[PDB]
Amino acid sequence: RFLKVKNWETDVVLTDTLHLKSTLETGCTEHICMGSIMLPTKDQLFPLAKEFLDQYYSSIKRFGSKAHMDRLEEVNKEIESTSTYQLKDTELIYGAKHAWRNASRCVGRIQWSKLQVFDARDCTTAHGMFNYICNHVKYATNKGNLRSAITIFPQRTDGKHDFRVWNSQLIRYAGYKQPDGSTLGDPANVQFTEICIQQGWKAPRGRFDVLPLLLQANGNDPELFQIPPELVLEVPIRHPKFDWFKDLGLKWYGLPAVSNMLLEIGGLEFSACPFSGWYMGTEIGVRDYCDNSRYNILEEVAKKMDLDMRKTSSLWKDQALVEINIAVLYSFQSDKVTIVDHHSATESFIKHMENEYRCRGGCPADWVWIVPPMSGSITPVFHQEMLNYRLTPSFEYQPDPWNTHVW
Amino acid sequence: RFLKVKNWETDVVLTDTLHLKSTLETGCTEHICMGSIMLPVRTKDQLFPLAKEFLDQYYSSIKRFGSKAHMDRLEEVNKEIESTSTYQLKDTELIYGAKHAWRNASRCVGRIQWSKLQVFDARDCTTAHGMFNYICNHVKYATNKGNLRSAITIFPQRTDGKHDFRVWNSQLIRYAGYKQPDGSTLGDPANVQFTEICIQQGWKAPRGRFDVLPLLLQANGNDPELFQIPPELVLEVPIRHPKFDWFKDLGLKWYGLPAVSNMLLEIGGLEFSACPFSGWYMGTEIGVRDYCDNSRYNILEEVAKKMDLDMRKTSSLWKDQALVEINIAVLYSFQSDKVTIVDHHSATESFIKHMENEYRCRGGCPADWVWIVPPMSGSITPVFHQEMLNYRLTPSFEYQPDPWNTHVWKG
Ligand code: HEM
Ligand code: HEM
Ligand SMILES: Cc1cc(N)nc(CCc2cc(F)cc(CCCN(C)C)c2F)c1
Ligand SMILES: Cc1cc(N)nc(CCc2cc(F)cc(CCCN(C)C)c2F)c1
Ligand SMILES: C[C@H](O)[C@H](O)[C@H]1CNc2nc(N)[nH]c(=O)c2N1
Ligand SMILES: C[C@H](O)[C@H](O)[C@H]1CNc2nc(N)[nH]c(=O)c2N1
Ligand SMILES: [Zn+2]
Repeated sequence: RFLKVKNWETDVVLTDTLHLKSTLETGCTEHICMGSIMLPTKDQLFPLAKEFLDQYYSSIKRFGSKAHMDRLEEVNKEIESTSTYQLKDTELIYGAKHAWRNASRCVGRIQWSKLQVFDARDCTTAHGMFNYICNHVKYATNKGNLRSAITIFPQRTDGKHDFRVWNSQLIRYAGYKQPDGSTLGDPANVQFTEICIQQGWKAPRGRFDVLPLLLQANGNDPELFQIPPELVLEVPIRHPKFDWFKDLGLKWYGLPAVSNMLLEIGGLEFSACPFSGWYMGTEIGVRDYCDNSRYNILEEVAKKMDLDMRKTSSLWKDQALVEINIAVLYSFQSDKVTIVDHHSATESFIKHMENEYRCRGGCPADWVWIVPPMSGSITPVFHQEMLNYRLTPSFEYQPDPWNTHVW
Repeated sequence: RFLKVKNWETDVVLTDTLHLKSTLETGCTEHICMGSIMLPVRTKDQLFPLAKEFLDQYYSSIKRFGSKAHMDRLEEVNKEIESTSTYQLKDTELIYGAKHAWRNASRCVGRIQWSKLQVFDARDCTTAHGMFNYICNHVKYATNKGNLRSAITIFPQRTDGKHDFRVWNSQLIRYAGYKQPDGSTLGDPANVQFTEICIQQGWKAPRGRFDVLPLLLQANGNDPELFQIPPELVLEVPIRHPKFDWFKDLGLKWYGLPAVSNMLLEIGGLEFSACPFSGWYMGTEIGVRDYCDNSRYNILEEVAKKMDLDMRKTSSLWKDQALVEINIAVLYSFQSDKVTIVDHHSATESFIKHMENEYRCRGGCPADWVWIVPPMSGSITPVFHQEMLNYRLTPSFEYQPDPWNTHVWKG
């Protein structure tokens, strides 16, 4: 019940007791582990508020204080009358930073306490939403010296008045299918690129066309807005050694900014809460460029390197994969845009685990997602046992709006 | 109840009913996932239900469920248990059991081969010397001059856990590891503890970097005894690189036959505590883990040096670069010497095909994603994108504690 996790590269053992404050469910049982499955009212709301407020006031060392019981009473009262309640700004910031702290799949959480929270709960319209998101983007980008941020739009009420950003990220390239066969641009975004045109977008039909924002306020029809190009920092991808690399015409955007998740604090649901930080190198080079259901450029890069592509045992895919990722990091670093390589980030996370066990009693972690998609075992997280459990406040997935909107 | 797994690269979706025939626990609960944790004397009482479950399965596979042969075998096993407190497996049942234990190994990516296992019944064995002979014939047969064949040799089952057969080596063939007084390690750092045991048991250690360890064999619960595998039976491959002539000068070699010998085979409630098994290598087992783990030979540095790489900042990905060439070299050497080996792209693709076939003909295929995904280039292999259900079927291979921690010494 006071569990241990071993690191097998160093024999360091940590005792996890934070897990006993777990709440939500894992999807697993004693008969079946689902650790690799991608996606498993007034009476319920007050215990949720209490749990949150109790830990908020513990963190500020006012557990069982006048201000504690008074806030408990105050929120209790507001729930009894309004059937919801509003977070004090301080609680909003704590709840947001801790939803990140608890993101068991995020390798970048050593930064968790430095999150910039932008309270957009006064927002009423998609134009307003657009204004906030432009401000988010410019602040986060910071001329390439990226800064973590989240912008929190009004909380759900009756599910009919939801605020949603329909894009999965604030900044993504469009996906166009071809009359002759495959796909131009980003295949992952092909359907969304439809719903943009199919909602009135005029596509440049290029390969790296920044998608427009599709913002939904108070449950209304969503609206298209183009992010000012001067706010969208991009890096052209070149190699420090192969001058033919530039001719592939590759570039990526500097700001990863997840916009389609749901943030839960003390029972309240924030359906629009775009958050952002900075890329780990492999997200772009391994996944964005080389996944088969993505830009899948491996075949062409290896040809340009004149590698024996006839048998898998030459490991030509592996060789190319390493070059592509050397180039991504090389390009971001050259243009002074923040980026972290997977060796540095996983090492940082080990340090961060150390600290969370030491000052919090544990750190929920999803090995299937922490371990980078290349060179796994030469990173320290590979040999690190992790315990996965759902703490709250949290980010959670939510249905794609086009399936849901009472249109 | 039915359960669905999806492949996020191809949208193929599969329906698992086989998890319904699941027994032993996972370690997980609805509130904790232990999916990445490495490690998650039996009476007449619980034994016959375990036997009956196994015999039921066995007779279903041969399409004789409820037959007179089936019913008489149950009755015979039942009476043998109450009479003798255990029972013996027929040859046919032992073969089925071992094949299905492999088939059920949810961490094994090589399971497409599961039905082709060569089973060696060593249940008539009684002494360590007899164990040595059986193991020598396993190594000769499985090796096959480089054209490797999968095999398992099954020694007598446990009785009161005071008379266990155990192979004390973790693998039949493994290199020695020596801790030096200066703190560095000569040879394989994984094998230092076992090497000391051998040295203390009387092994004359050549104290080289690639010394094949002696077999340390325990029969019927007696003290273990040392034996040297004849060197002409140990097939080895010198590691060279197809473009880098300096690679041969690193002096590296590896043995050809991976043969796991410290696990426990469970069949119908019987426990076979010595059951060495062997197949052939995936290239990354040697090139990524054996050479490049920090707690192993750790040749990344010296390969990086000789390649002349920017070793100053990790964001040059010099480690990744060196790792790929080392794995190119392992595959190249083994193919050049016509020793069976599989690269990780080939093996993951085969597993996916195996896995789908298992869903269609069996209703599922338990799989441990954490272990199935290769330790390099994970996402460019198809298992990365494969959702997988993990659960425990029997027959099974289980871990067991190292015998030197439990054995009671005679003298
Ligand atoms: C600052 C540097 C950051 C780095 C390097 C980083 C890195 C990563 C990586 C590699 C993943 C795996 C997802 C994938 O591969 O598609 C991930 C997931 C995630 N990140 Fe972080 N991230 C950072 C910042 C943030 C911030 C600021 C937040 C929120 C405040 C956040 C929340 C999450 C969540 C919730 C997930 C997992 C969502 C899920 O369950 O799918 N991250 N991150
Ligand atoms: C024939 C080709 C085979 C290949 C390519 C192969 C490959 C692998 C690999 C790469 C692992 C991961 C273990 C690690 O990386 O440390 C593994 C695990 C395993 N393999 Fe296979 N294997 C093969 C044959 C066999 C055979 C013949 C058996 C038994 C009859 C077997 C039983 C197992 C078991 C029980 C595990 C579980 C390991 C554990 O839980 O620690 N394998 N295999
Ligand atoms: C803030 C941030 C930092 C970073 N460095 N990187 C990312 C992108 C990784 C990511 C984070 C996340 F929270 C959700 C998704 C959606 C994918 C879910 N799966 C179904 C594919 C993501 F891609 C986000
Ligand atoms: C039959 C076989 C084929 C293959 N191609 N490769 C191997 C070696 C991989 C392996 C398989 C196994 F069943 C147990 C261990 C010991 C590791 C135990 N850990 C807990 C430290 C292994 F290394 C075995
Ligand atoms: C902590 C973690 O479970 C441990 O390092 C595991 C991870 N996955 C693995 N996968 C394989 N194939 N082999 C291993 O030794 C391991 N080790
Ligand atoms: C099937 C499996 O769950 C799926 O491929 C997961 C595996 N691990 C991952 N890890 C990261 N970081 N990102 C991902 O999208 C995934 N996908
Ligand atoms: Zn689990």
